[PDB]
Amino acid sequence: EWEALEKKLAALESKCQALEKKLQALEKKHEALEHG
Amino acid sequence: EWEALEKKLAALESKCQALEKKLQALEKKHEALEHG
Amino acid sequence: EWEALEKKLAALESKCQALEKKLQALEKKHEALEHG
Ligand SMILES: [Cl-]
Ligand SMILES: [Pb+2]
Ligand SMILES: [Zn+2]
Ligand SMILES: [Zn+2]
Ligand SMILES: [Zn+2]
Ligand SMILES: [Zn+2]
Repeated sequence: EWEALEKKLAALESKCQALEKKLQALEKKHEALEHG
Repeated sequence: EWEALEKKLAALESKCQALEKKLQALEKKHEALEHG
Repeated sequence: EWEALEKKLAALESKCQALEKKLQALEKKHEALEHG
């Protein structure tokens, strides 16, 4: 019920955090390509 | 109410899944550039 | 309670929107590299 949504929401935040890290690593690759 | 959050949460998961796929395709492009 | 999840969900959507924009800018960089 109320905690089932809490569990789903915590899981989604965790997945979004992991995607953000992968996106930051891609941004860093372009910075390395642009300054070298 | 309770199902309105359920609907919002299902929509967000669907959008995050679609972003993940686009991020995987970008990662694959860098792998292809790095090994060719 | 009910509005605490609403607040968390609105915050997450806002973070996902900002990641989507950064992902679109990365896609645009590859398009510029592929046609120039
Ligand atoms: Cl990229
Ligand atoms: Pb996301
Ligand atoms: Zn890239
Ligand atoms: Zn730079
Ligand atoms: Zn490799
Ligand atoms: Zn193109």
